[PDB]
Amino acid sequence: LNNYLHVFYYSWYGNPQFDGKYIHWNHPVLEHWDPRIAKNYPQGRHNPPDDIGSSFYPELGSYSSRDPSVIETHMRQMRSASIGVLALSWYPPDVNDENGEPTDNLVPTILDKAHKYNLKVTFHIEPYSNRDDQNMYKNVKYIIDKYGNHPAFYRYKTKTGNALPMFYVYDSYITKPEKWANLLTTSGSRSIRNSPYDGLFIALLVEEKHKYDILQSGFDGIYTYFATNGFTYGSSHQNWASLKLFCDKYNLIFIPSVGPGYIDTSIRPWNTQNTRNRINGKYYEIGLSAALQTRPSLISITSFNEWHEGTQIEKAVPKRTSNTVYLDYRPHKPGLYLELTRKWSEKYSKERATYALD
Ligand SMILES: OC[C@H]1O[C@H](O[C@H]2[C@@H](O)[C@H](O)[C@@H](CO)O[C@@H]2O)[C@@H](O)[C@@H](O)[C@@H]1O
Ligand SMILES: OC[C@H]1CNC[C@@H](O[C@H]2O[C@H](CO)[C@@H](O)[C@H](O)[C@H]2O)[C@@H]1O
Ligand SMILES: [Mg+2]
Repeated sequence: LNNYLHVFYYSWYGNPQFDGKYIHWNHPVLEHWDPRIAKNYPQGRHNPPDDIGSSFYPELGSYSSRDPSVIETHMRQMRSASIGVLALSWYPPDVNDENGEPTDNLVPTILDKAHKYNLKVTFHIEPYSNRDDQNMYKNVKYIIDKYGNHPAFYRYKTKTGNALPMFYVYDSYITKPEKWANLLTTSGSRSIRNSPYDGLFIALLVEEKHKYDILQSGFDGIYTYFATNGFTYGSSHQNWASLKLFCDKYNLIFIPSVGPGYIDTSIRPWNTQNTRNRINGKYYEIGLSAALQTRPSLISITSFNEWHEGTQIEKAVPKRTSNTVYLDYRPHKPGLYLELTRKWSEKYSKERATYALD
């Protein structure tokens, strides 16, 4: 199991049988900012189970994230891909993404199932409204006190035997560096540095200029998230050598994010510019290769199951309805991306063993 390979995981899917209604599968079409443009595209919520807010269709159907057999299947798949860690999309208790319901209540269950498969769970902190240094302090504390003693709680284990929580902070650039510095610098007014609540905070780099903001904020690392090559400076793998060099100079953990493709046009029909064909696994393999070449301390995978954005490596199956032919992994099997991950994970694991100065 490769503990240096992290995958972005989403627990926001629901169905009537487990949640009392569809959640996320019935995603609305997101309106373009200009309503003159939006009026020429589809509108309203998708209608599961045959019409979902994805360009692909899961082997598990319009599943519930809260179904314990679904969680087990997911853990099996990640273990068989040789992924050691899932980075769980997270909102604070009683808060949720704008298209979903609260998910913090499910964390204990996900931890238990992860433990069953020797997997670890870290946290991908989403941009909840009014997220700032004050409430991030409280949420970090909350996460560590509540889940920190679970044996599947992820900690980056240094060779020195220190073991630090990790937090990926999505769209961290929304909060000013002077606010972050309150939490993340040694002498910030509400610093968690050197407290029992210390950890490795990874910032999302979008634009090149964010490099500098990230230094000023006191983050420990950078990640790039987006699966589309060319969408941002960070998501373009031509720039990963430079980011790696920068991170090395400044003692930051570089975590490039690699994806198998992208397509979100079931929910963002205006966003065809960022669509990337999977090329029967070759897009993913080019990403994985480009990441391995930078000799990174960790690699992240976008994603296990962001089905709206078509970046999932979770098992997908052919499906045709009266008006839709879903995308799929034909001519390969539903486990294609799991197999390709296992291959590159073992390369990365063997190569990463020879990075060390000792
Ligand atoms: O606009 C489409 C775009 O939206 C989402 O990402 C948003 C935000 O979270 C990102 O930080 C910035 C990066 O420039 O872009 C958007 O504002 C994603 O769903 C993305 O894949 C999509 O293309
Ligand atoms: O986890 C980081 C990031 C990944 N992409 C989706 C982002 O959420 C946003 O878009 C989805 C649809 O793709 C919506 O369902 C969410 O409400 C919205 O916040 C997510 O933050
Ligand atoms: Mg060091």
